[PDB]
Amino acid sequence: PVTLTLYNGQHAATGIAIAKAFQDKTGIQVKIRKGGDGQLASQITEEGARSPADVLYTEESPPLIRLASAGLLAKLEPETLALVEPEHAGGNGDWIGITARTRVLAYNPKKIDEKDLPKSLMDLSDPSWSGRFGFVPTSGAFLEQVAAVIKLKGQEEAEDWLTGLKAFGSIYTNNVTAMKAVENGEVDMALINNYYWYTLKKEKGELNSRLHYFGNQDPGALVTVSGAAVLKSSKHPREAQQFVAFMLSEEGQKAILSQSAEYPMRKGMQADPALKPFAELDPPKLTPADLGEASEALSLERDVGLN
Ligand SMILES: [Ga+3]
Repeated sequence: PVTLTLYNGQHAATGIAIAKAFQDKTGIQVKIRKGGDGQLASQITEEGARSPADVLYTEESPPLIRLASAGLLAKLEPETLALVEPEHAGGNGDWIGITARTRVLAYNPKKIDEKDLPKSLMDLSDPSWSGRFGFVPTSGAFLEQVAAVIKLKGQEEAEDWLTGLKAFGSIYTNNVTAMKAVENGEVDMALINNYYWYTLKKEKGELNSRLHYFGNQDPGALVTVSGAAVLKSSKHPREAQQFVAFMLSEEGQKAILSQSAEYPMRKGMQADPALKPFAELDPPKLTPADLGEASEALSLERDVGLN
């Protein structure tokens, strides 16, 4: 008669797949509340001591850093923490990375040749790209992207960059509609996460659009980490710890990968063969702890009037 409540900030099918796999292994039923990362973190905070959430699962790490800093997350069992590299878990061991995703530049080669793509994320503030690219200012990974630019280039250059994006980029409500606009030639390129293209490639088969990886430790080659945590207020602490530990088992990782083209955080495990290998992403040397709560980036987005 035990039901775990999962607050799922990850994409809906991914949360459903891991809940199904967990129930199959253990017989424990999982009830899912799906929302946005920050929305669920805010809801947990306001629900206080009587929150029903047992586990929180997010697409990005700033919400988990926020909640860990606020004192709401339970410490994870040391055997769970040993399943990932230390940079992929919270500094106090109260949240853990589950998969990693990466920033990409999706483009339509009928509208722009690969040879003519911007060399760097930083080039998109230049007037020559006016009208030619989309971005998603309300996206959690875009927040992290702004945080990365601040860390790598400084606040002054990051503000000049984001001003250029406001002047010259086209705003999309989410990564899915931005990807669709590229696929349909409504915009030449867009800044999104990598897994959206693989979802399209499965639904549709033969795509117009292609992915460009900035590589070269460019700010635009940022890798971000989707993570999980047990809530201190959980009435099922053993089962909640079992759930997070199961997410990082080979079976849980495969369950999550069956719905999202992301990189496993379980050490020693490879991704789907269709993915560009993690070793070749050449991402900037930024961890979740470096981006933190992304407070400077939210302050900048608010300053510029984008989110
Ligand atoms: Ga997403």
